[PDB]
Amino acid sequence: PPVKESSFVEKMKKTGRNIIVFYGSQTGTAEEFANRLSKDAHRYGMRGMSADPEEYDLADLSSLPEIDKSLVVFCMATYGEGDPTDNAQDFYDWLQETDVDLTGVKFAVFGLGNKTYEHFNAMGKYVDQRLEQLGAQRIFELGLGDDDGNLEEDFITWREQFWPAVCEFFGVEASSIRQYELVVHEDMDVAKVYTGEMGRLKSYENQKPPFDAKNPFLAAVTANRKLNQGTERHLMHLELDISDSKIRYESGDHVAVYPANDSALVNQIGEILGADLDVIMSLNNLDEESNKKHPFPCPTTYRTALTYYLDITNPPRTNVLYELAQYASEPSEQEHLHKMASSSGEGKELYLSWVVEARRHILAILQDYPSLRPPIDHLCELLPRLQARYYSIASSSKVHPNSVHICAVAVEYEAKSGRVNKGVATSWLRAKEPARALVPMFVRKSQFRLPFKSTTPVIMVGPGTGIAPFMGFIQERAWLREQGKEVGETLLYYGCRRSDEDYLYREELARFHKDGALTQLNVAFSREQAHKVYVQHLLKRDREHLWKLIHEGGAHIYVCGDARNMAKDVQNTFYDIVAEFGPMEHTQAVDYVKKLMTKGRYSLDVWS
Ligand SMILES: Cc1cc2nc3c(=O)[nH]c(=O)nc-3n(C[C@H](O)[C@H](O)[C@H](O)COP(=O)(O)OP(=O)(O)OC[C@H]3O[C@@H](n4cnc5c(N)ncnc54)[C@H](O)[C@@H]3O)c2cc1C
Ligand SMILES: NC(=O)c1ccc[n+]([C@@H]2O[C@H](COP(=O)([O-])OP(=O)(O)OC[C@H]3O[C@@H](n4cnc5c(N)ncnc54)[C@H](OP(=O)(O)O)[C@@H]3O)[C@@H](O)[C@H]2O)c1
Ligand SMILES: Cc1cc2nc3c(=O)[nH]c(=O)nc-3n(C[C@H](O)[C@H](O)[C@H](O)COP(=O)(O)O)c2cc1C
Repeated sequence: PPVKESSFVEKMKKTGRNIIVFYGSQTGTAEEFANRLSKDAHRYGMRGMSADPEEYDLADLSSLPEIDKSLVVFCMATYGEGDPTDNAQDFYDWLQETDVDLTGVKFAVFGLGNKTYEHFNAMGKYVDQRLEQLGAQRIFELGLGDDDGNLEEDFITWREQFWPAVCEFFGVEASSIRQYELVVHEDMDVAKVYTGEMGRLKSYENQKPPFDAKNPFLAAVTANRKLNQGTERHLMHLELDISDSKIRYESGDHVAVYPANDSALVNQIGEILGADLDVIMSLNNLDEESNKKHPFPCPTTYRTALTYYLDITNPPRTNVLYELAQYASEPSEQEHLHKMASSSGEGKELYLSWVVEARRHILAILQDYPSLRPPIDHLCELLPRLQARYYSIASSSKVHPNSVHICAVAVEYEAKSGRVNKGVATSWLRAKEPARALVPMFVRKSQFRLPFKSTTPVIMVGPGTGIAPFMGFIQERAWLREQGKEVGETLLYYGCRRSDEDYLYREELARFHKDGALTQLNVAFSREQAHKVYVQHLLKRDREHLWKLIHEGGAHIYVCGDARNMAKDVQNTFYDIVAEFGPMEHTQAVDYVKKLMTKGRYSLDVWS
């Protein structure tokens, strides 16, 4: 589909670069690591560039040996269920079918994954193994970053041993540099000043299909209601009008949205830095050759950049703090910031507890290290991009073809840093009033789907907000019964804390149950009694019937929600069911369930 760029090898020859770092990223982490590695090259006398594999034809890897002392690095994150990130899907398909000989190619791979997921770092492992099979030579061990511990630390550790290994192999030997230049614009046509749009200038005001990540559709918020009964937390239900957008979706899909940071937080960053956020400007790449002309849409004001384009709420990465150290006039403070990039020792410890664990955002660090007064433009060049957030569409297109429903809990907690942290997208979404309140969005097709046959039994497990996609599933299955179709059993295993505090969609669910769309509404109230009652407890309670639906009914199992503990607990209970009724040994029940996943009968929509 995408028109590829001309050979990245030729571009390297023209720009005197010998190292190219590709990033397979869904949410920007692999992208940032790749930019860092690429920039590191310069410190070791080499010259590098980072690149998006989706924009090039990786077959040109076979020409890479034409450049002396050349090397290619892949920072690859895994996504979905042991799948490539969207921007790496093309590269992935090529690796599987090509037969190209990579003799002479030198490579290294750093994988980004999460040990709590079924297939840990599947993509990274695949690319690393495949390049070798194709004939290339590994110049450094595969990196296995784990987002469940601390991914940043894994990268640091890996990066520390990578460069020395690269220098050693090519016999090469080992000062703050800016990637962009500030150009302040005096009196310009507002008609050419970005105000928050993501792609084509003025694309938010002048909407034109097709709509997607690059060209989001600004959907009107037709409804935004509180879902939970109690006041402990704030759970919400929003309905986005996608009429006339020509966007198509199915239950199980995700809808992404581009939020705006908290304006007040943006005002304080400017204030504490003594900068005018209303200045119109551009940050242009000092490398007039790169396709990346700006770190974000330019020209624009800092206010706009800090509001729609930059992430100012997550814990700054170590390289960011490292580059800011130069701006801290107080020695001890400059020392602390500088040591955040350590692979061990008290500097690493301080980074892990004072920045990560305490969840200190950029503003917090500015306040707690008062001698740190970085210029606003450099900071903007260092902050990562503000990512879209995904939400499991909570409606069926068979019933609501022109509306996309969202079920989310607002994020707001007391951090160890002493302040209250707000979730960017949920705080933004929560404040949208139906009145128009517009939400930039797009739909990403998923593989979470109802069975094709209406008669196939369905087993849905989704505690808390994990119920989201199932509301769509249920509406659709109820729709099929109404349409005169023959629908098999539909069981919902939901869980909340108290039926009078956070029982989401209580009225809607009662209805579906009553009318027969829901064969069974099994709800685990985790806090109404002294002991915990979870969804897996209900599954174990119904083990005999569930086995029957699975073994003889060809039922489809779906799990949605917390991927950290809930998914595994639920999965283990399924192991116990299969093990007991097969019967078989645990190890065989585990195989059994894993095959259900390959056969498309055990799907997951788990979050982290
Ligand atoms: C595929 C997919 C589907 C999803 N579906 C939904 C869904 O349907 N409904 C839903 O509600 N969510 C779902 N999400 C999560 C959603 O995408 C957002 O991550 C979530 O809404 C938070 O976004 P935010 O901008 O409000 O918070 P952010 O500003 O992005 O902050 C998120 C971070 O805050 C930190 N944090 C949260 N609570 C605490 C705490 N109490 N203590 C310390 N740190 C904490 C964590 O690091 C968390 O990653 C989904 C995520 C994925 C990936
Ligand atoms: N954006 C998100 O929605 C998002 C993102 C990432 C992770 N998560 C995680 O998903 C989980 C649920 O969050 P939520 O806000 O949707 O609702 P929640 O109220 O935090 O949890 C929903 C229900 O799940 C129960 N539960 C807790 N641990 C369980 C487990 N080990 N196995 C089965 N059930 C368990 C909870 O009981 P108790 O609370 O009484 O133990 C509660 O009854 C949390 O761990 C949350 O951090 C959510
Ligand atoms: C919906 C979703 C699915 C994921 N699936 C996997 C997976 O199968 N295996 C794995 O190792 N990590 C998985 N992860 C974790 C990511 O690989 C990890 O968080 C990575 O740092 C994200 O990088 P990015 O920001 O560069 O895309 C998943 C994360 C999300 C949000």
